[PDB]
Amino acid sequence: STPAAPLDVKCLEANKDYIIISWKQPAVDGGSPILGYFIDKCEVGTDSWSQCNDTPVKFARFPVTGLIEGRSYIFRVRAVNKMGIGFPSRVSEPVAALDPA
Repeated sequence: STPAAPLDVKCLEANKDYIIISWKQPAVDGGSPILGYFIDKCEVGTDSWSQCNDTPVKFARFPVTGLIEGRSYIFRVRAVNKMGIGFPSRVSEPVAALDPA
């Protein structure tokens, strides 16, 4: 079948121009090897989800761009294989687009 949801979506680094996020791979691939992942972002006061990357990324890190300085976002990740796209991960903690210090 399709894969399981990825786990533990965390923020590695936050900046006003980009936010780097990571995740762990789902506990079940459903019989087919995983082909990649799709990352989605959402502004905290809104319910608008948008896909961040055009093609699936193979590994556990991704830099998100297209942000507005000062706004906060939450993120989710979806795994995919030849059978299809699985359920998304649990949403991450909110992260603000601001330079450190």
